[PDB]
Amino acid sequence: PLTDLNQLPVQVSFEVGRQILDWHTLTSLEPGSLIDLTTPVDGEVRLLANGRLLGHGRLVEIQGRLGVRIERLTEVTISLEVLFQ
Amino acid sequence: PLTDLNQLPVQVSFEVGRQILDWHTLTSLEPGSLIDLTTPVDGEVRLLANGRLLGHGRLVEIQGRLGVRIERLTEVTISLEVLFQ
Repeated sequence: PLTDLNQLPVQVSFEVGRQILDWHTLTSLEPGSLIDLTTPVDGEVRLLANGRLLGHGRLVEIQGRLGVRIERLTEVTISLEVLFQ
Repeated sequence: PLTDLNQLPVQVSFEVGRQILDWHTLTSLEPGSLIDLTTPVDGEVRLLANGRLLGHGRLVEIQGRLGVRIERLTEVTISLEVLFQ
């Protein structure tokens, strides 16, 4: 139990791409296959929390480490499961 | 009028970086905020098929464009829907 619920861990994804693939395409994927996202290398990023949209950001590079700069945020209702002592 | 199930669409998404921010961190987010994704500039990409983990890959930059090179595929049950005629 957390004395402070603000410490609660939220699952957050950074989505760099989305594509509709048909079963045949999926099925012919293998280690080594290259998927072209077709979008810029300093690309848009959707921030998701539990699969739901939180805002948008832009990939940036910092000393060989990848990061994201937040550009906009949106309001959204996050579900949390909390353990009572 | 889909009569070949091998052509059924699947929504694939590509995700990079950590999957956990606490609430202090999410509530402090604003435009301009920077987030370290806890991965190198290449780094882990997760492939999701309709939101379920389908495999893992690496971000690559092919000719100024973002791509994903597949490294591994995981077994998973995908839910599809067809209109019978």
